[PDB]
Amino acid sequence: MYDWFSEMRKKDPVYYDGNIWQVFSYRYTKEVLNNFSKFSSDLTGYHERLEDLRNGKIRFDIPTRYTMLTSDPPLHDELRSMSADIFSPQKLQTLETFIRETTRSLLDSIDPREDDIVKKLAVPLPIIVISKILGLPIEDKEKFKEWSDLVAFRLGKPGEIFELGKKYLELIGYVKDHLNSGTEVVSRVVNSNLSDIEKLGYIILLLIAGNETTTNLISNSVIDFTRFNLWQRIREENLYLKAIEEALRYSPPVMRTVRKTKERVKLGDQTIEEGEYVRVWIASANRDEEVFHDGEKFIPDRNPNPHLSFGSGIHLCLGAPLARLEARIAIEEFSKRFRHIEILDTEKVPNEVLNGYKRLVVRLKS
Ligand code: HEM
Repeated sequence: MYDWFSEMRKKDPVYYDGNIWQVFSYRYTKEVLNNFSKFSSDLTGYHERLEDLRNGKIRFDIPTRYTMLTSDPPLHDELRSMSADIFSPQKLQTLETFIRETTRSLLDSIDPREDDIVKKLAVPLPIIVISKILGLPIEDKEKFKEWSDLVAFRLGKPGEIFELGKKYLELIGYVKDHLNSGTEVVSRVVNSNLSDIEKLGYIILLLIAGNETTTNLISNSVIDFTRFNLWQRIREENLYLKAIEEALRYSPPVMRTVRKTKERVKLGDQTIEEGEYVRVWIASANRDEEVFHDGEKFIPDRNPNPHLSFGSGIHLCLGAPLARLEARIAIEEFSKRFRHIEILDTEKVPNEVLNGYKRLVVRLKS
């Protein structure tokens, strides 16, 4: 739908279609994403229940409604600072050796004759790495796989309530059982003024926030380098870092994100009222020609590359450096093992927000 995007960016960068507002240009989406005083992330009524939550008035509730993701400062900033260092420079750099062997190990499990990279590499890598970060038994890998579907970017769909209940029951249970059998991060959360529901939420967020998204990054990366025949150039010129940033821009794992108007506001020429939902098209902004020259083309050594795939502002993705660090090592290690890659079959994930693949069958030449 990138062609429509380009038409909207030129005619109605800030457009209203009846029920919701939609922003298509880099300029305005960055604005919406950065300006929290006017465009809020309090979509689950977290701020309205913070007292009854920290007072005990509220006993049970879906924990995912109360995380740094659905909050505005100061609350947002209080929550984020508890773990804002676990995904740091020196910090993650120490997970490097672990990430390499892990992918190296996963690579060993592939059958070049024919195989699915999504299932054998793209799916497991992030899960195994986050389990290690959180201190959870890598043996419950499969469980984490199914709960990953609960990620916040995914909207509803008919007759799915029973399955979700089953997932939530087990998810919440699993997390309760391991609250004191965790790392420094979980410890910090467990020993905060936060409520029980909030602590559960926190852990679940850190747990499933980057599984499906990072998996999509790796898959999209393989598809793009392959279809544009960039593998040799990338190994030869060593463009992994930049090439991954271009993949993030061209094939964004999260196509859009939402905000709610905290009050009346004027975005560009439009005056969005108070309480209206504003859809921010990340995929569109990323092809903005004013900002990105030759944006429709995949330029592997683009630089700089100020894309908005990890968002912008105070909510800029907490695990971005991890995500980057993970994709880069997988791609490096992948490009070293197989000599040529043949794309045999593909099944795209059927979601409007999450952009990625369900299956990716390839024949590799060692
Ligand atoms: C390529 C992979 C990923 C992409 C494209 C992605 C994208 C995003 C985007 C678009 C946001 C901003 C949401 C908004 O502003 O409304 C976000 C938030 C967040 N992401 Fe990621 N993400 C990825 C991987 C990860 C990883 C590996 C983790 C690690 C646990 C993670 C943890 C989070 C958290 C905790 C937030 C909330 C930050 C806050 O509200 O302060 N993400 N992500």
